[PDB]
Amino acid sequence: TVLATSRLHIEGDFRGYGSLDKSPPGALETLNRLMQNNHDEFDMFWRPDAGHNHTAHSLLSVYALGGSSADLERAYRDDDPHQVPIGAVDHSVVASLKDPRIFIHRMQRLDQYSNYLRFFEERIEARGWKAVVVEYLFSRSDAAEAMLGQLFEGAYHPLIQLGFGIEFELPGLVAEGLAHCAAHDAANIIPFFQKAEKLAKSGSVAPAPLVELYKEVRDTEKIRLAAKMTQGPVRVRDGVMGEAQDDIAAVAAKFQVGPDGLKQAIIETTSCAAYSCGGAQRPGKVAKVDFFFMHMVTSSIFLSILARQDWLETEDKIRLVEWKGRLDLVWYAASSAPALDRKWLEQYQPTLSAGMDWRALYRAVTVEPDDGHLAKIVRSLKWAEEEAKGVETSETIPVAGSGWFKLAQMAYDSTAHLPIPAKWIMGAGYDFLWTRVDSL
Amino acid sequence: TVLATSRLHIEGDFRGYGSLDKSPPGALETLNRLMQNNHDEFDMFWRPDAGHNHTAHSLLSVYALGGSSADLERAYRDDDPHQVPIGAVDHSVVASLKDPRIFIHRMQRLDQYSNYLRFFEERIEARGWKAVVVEYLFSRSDAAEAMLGQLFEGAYHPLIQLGFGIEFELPGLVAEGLAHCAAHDAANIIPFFQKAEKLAKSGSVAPAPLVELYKEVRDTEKIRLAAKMTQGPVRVRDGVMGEAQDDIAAVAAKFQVGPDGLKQAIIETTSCAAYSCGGAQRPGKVAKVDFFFMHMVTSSIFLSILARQDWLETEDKIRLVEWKGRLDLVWYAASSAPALDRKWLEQYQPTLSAGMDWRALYRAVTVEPDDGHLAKIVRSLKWAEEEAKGVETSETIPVAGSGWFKLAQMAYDSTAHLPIPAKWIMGAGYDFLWTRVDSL
Ligand SMILES: [Fe+3]
Ligand SMILES: [Fe+3]
Repeated sequence: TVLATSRLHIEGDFRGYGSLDKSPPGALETLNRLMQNNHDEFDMFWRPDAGHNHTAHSLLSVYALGGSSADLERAYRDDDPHQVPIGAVDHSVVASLKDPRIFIHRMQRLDQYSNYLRFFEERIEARGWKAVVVEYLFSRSDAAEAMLGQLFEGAYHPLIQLGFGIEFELPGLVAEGLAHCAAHDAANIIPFFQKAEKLAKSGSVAPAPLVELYKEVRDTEKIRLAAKMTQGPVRVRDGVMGEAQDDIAAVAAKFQVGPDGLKQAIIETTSCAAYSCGGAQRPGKVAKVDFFFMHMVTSSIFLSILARQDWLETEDKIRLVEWKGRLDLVWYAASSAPALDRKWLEQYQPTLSAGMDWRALYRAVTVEPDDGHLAKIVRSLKWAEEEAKGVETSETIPVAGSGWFKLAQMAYDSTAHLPIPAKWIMGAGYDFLWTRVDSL
Repeated sequence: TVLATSRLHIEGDFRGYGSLDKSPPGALETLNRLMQNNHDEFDMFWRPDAGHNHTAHSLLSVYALGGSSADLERAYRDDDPHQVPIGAVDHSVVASLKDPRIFIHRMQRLDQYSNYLRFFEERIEARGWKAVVVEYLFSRSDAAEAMLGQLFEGAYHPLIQLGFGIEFELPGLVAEGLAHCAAHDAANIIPFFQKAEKLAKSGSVAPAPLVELYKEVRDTEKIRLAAKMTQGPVRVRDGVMGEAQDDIAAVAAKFQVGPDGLKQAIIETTSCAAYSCGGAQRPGKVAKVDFFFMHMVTSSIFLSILARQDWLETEDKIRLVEWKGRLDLVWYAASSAPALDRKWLEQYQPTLSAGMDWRALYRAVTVEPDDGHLAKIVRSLKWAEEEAKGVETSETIPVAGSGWFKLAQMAYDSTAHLPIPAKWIMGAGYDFLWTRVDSL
């Protein structure tokens, strides 16, 4: 049967966190048609590693930046490579997924995306999307505890997918997010999360500022050297988790958020992510932003949005932010824990984006051929400026004030007018990748 | 200890199977400098899947086709993406590999390439390359039986690497091929080879022509549908082998070469591979050659070269051709066992290569931006024409005579002037991939 949940219809004036100009007339009709087409026709995964379908991210991010119909059609066409036929649904499997032991058994298999999508659309039709998200992520059932680790997989793509669904209150996009979460292949991060949380809750680990834990990752050779450059998309599974899981779990346990610390922890994790992006530069080289660090920033807006949900308990919001900052240490390790310095972003002189304000940068981004990452990082940074309003740089907050926009300018300047493979550096700590980057 | 084996130096006038025009003066000096740089500086593997370094293949194929110094420099620059720093050697690991248990225990790990390379350069320094190849591939030890399955891994890359070292009698390149063979990640093909051979030698399985075995693979839904499109580089491991290993082993067991049948089996396996490339076209679509089928043809020249080695028993040459023809069914299944028809190559009208002969096509290939696959497929097809001279098309030989050059023209026409990702179709049996191909 046709589910009401399957129809993705955005209506009303809500146009995204970090929005400035409203999209001109016609854009919402185009967004609705393309979002529905993508929902119905395309899989979540188009290849076995780094294969996340970004179509919904690119569309909603371009809409939030005030893009027109033509800018949404551009976003959609730029992500043609991400768009492959959705897998056939087995309705027998969908019925069996209501059994939580079968639900757990079938997780972490990419080919199950469409089965979990039909399952979550059916559950959301019956119970409403808020009730289903609480049940399957926050209820502390065996299934929800697995799902919560899965939510951070693949450099935060399930958190992003679910985040957009929550942000726009789109029940069928919430279903995509939960199905993405269930089906994502495992990087062996669940035991890292369990180990670090068990140490953090023991009473025996003193909390430390996140910026000091990045330094501990770089300064601990066994963690720093765990990932290998040519492990590429499996640096986390085969390197950081395979060689140094216990070691990095002991570092991550020191990131602890007190019951009044939610807003400050979102600012701290977002600031340290931005610091990684801006600060991992090399003398004599043009500015480049690390692909993985960019994901630490693009995902950060969804922590701010989750933090504002009235159907979610403060203790769950705090747990999300703790796990996110802990996994940011893992992605930092996976880029070979590059030296960070605040001077790079402080001293950066914008090129293509010089003299622009946010409105002008937003408009430049809406037309730039891209898979959605430029629109996502620029929006997360505009939003970070709002979240962190009145917070200045300090020993624990490495980026703030003018730094949020300066990083958005750097991201634009270092990616615009390049083919997608030249845009982002695929691990800033690996000396060899800088031999392929332009000298000043 | 500097080894004599680590020096790669081609001298004399041997310029490769299928060679026509001699390279002009300066080419040999350029080849020797680039071959040595690649041998010394670069790993065999630049990413975890489909990450084979083709530099040696591209240089030696362009040289065989009569390329100039500038054609060799282009081939080398075009394979810059394949060229990443060689892994550090652990000399204590190299000493331990003398123990057959430790040798076997460390196999199938990409990161051990440089450790196996040093090991094989040391063994070849002591015993000569022929004795080391017999010991580690053909001696029937536990290690050699494992190595022999590994030789066909990753669509025949270890076989190609070793084949060029044997072809040019380059001890250091033979070392490259054995080390590639040892280190290559496993696709669970070793048990396929074991199950198919056991059935073939049981006396319970009547032999059948290879063309009927391609047909049986397509006509058996369990085998044809085992691989999924979005499994990409792991279709064999996670699809054909994961779902249908026993089923396809039973089909492959029917390919059986009699004691005088070596030359006919090389022609039959090469003709069926060429038929896959030429024959898997679609109505209303421009011609495109399947990437994996192309490997089934590029590797074929090395079966012919191995067949002419006086140090290798006839039984071992026959065993190579049986295993290769059997794994060709697995690669056909991995591309979703497309319908083949002899009309496409018979009716094909050359476009860019219209009116060229072999010498003009060779010259056109030497200058074409490419990673080495075009040079390799055109050389294999010129050689196939010599191997199969006087053999006409039949019920069991689907491609012959003018078909070899016609397919070479099709490969040039369908790849020239395109960026690398657009050159070859990544699984001709998947209908969806043809929606991205140009209409006639
Ligand atoms: Fe992404
Ligand atoms: Fe290849």
